[PDB]
Amino acid sequence: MASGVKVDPSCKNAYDLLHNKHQHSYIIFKIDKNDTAIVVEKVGEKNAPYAEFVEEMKKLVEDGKECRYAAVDVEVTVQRQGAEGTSTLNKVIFVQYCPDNAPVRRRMLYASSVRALKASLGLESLFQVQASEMSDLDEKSVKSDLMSNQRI
Repeated sequence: MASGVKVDPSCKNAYDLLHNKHQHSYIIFKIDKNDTAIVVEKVGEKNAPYAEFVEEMKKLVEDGKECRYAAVDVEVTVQRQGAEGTSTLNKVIFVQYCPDNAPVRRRMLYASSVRALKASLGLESLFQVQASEMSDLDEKSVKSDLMSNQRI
C-alpha cells in the first residue's frame, strides 16, 4: 500500500491550480513509465459538465482493465450556514477508478500508490472513494456522499 512511487510535480501544480486558482476542475492520474511515476492522464477546464467527465475518461479506458485516479475540485451546495438556502463549499474529492479484475502487476503498483498520493498531493484531509464500475461512479453515490461531507 506504500512504496517508492514517484510523484510528479506537474500534476501537483495542477492540484493547486484547480483547488485554489480554479484554473481546472478535475484531473485524472495514471502511472507512467516503468520507473513508476504518477502523472496527468487528463485535465479538465473549470467548466466541465458531468457528461464530458464521463466521455473523456470513457474513451481512454476501453483499451483494457485500466485503473485511473480522479481528483475533482467541485463546489456542491447544501442548506446550511452562510446563507439560508445554499451553503456551497468546493470539496476536492479523490475518486480512484479501478475494478478488482485489474492486472495484479499494475494492481500492486496501484495499491502502493494509494498512501503516496494520499498525503503528498495535499489530499491529506480530503476524502478518498473507490469505484470499480462505470455504473457506480454515477452521481447517485459520488454526489450524495460528497454533498454530506462538504462541511463534515
